[PDB]
Amino acid sequence: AMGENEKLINKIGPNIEMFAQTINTDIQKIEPNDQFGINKTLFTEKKDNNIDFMLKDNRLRRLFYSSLNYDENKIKKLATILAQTSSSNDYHYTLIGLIFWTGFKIQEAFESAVNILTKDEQKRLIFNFRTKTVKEIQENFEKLMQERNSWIKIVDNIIGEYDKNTGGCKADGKILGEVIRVGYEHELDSNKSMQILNNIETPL
Repeated sequence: AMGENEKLINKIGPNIEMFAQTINTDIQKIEPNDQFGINKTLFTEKKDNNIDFMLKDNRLRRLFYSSLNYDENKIKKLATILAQTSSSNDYHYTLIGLIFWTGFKIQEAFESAVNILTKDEQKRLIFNFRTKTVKEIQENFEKLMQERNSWIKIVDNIIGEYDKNTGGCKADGKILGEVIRVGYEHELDSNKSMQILNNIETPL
């Protein structure tokens, strides 16, 4: 029981320590005055609740940045792409909001798992839990990591469509909104990360 539990925890222990260090670093970073383009001069206030949350809350912005490994070039590029979108019915504002929400909620759920799985809690799992339960928690943490990386890949791919001028989207923000919607809206779903986190939290 104890021997098997230790092996499972060792699959994720080193990674959790590294993530905890990198999350701390990110929290300490000073945000540029222009917020990487995520500001009210490029995104109209009072159009979408999630856009508004991003405009109002530096903590949510920091979560969003960390969801993309604080890759400043990638963040800026996505922000400038999203700022070009348009639509006849303001649907694009909902989609922009969905993108922001998806990033900060996945990162938030991920950070909650890292924060819960302290070295003390890892020790508690090895000593006190059935191996079936430890394996489930360990595999769930890895699933949460994958959700995070699939999100990063969605963003890479959206940027990819813009770079490729898919459907002529470089020259037309309405087409851009539709390309992003058709290509990626179905894939944007932070609820899965929330479910995985719940499955980690419950046994604990």
